[PDB]
Parts: sequence; C-alpha cells; structure tokens
Amino acid sequence: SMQEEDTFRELRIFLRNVTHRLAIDKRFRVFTKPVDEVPDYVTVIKQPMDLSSVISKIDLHKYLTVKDYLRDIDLICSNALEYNPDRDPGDRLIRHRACALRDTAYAIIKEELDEDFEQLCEEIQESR
Repeated sequence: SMQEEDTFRELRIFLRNVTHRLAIDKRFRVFTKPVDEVPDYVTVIKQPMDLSSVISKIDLHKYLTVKDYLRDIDLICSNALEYNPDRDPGDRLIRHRACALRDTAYAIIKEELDEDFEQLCEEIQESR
C-alpha cells in the first residue's frame, strides 16, 4: 500500500543518514570504497562489502529492515577481521577500526531508531 511504501522510504532515508555519518568519519575511510593494489583479496573474501556498496543497496531497495542493513555492516567488520588476523600494527589498526565501525552503527541505531518503527518494517516484510 501507500502506507507501506512510505514506511520503507523512511527506512531508506534513515539508513542513508547513518551510512553517511559513518562514511565521513576519518577512522572508517578504509571501508568507504571497494578494495589491483590487493591481488589476493578477490579470492580470500568471497563477499566483499563496503560503505559505497551499502549506499547502492539502499537505493536499489535491498534493505527492508534494519536487520538486513546491520547484516551488511557486520559483513564489512567480519571481512576486515578475517583478512587482517595478524598481530602486526597494520592488522590491529584495521581490526580496531572495523570493531569501531560495527559498534558505532549499532549505537546510532539503538539511540535513534524507534523499536516500533523497526517492528513495523519487519511485519510488512514478513507479509511479503
């Protein structure tokens, strides 16, 4: 219905704003674009994810719930932890930023998304 289309549009507006706030944070610059510089990334990481790809998926109407969105934020983080497992400072820096990206996204949603709004999104989606 029109009421349901309005609900998903509000979700997209919310998700674009959260993603923009993550993307302009200097700590998260490494997560803003997809990974020639890294020859072994394409074979190690089966499902690359980054914040520019997340924005594209919002605009393609691929997220109908905040859980769908957070699954892709979690994938950005989990990819980073798996590709950077060593004790070297370069690896530890990216792991710290990846965990901060995940923690920041969850904290923004916890503080700013009404749980009744997320519940409405789920109930529309489970009906489809």
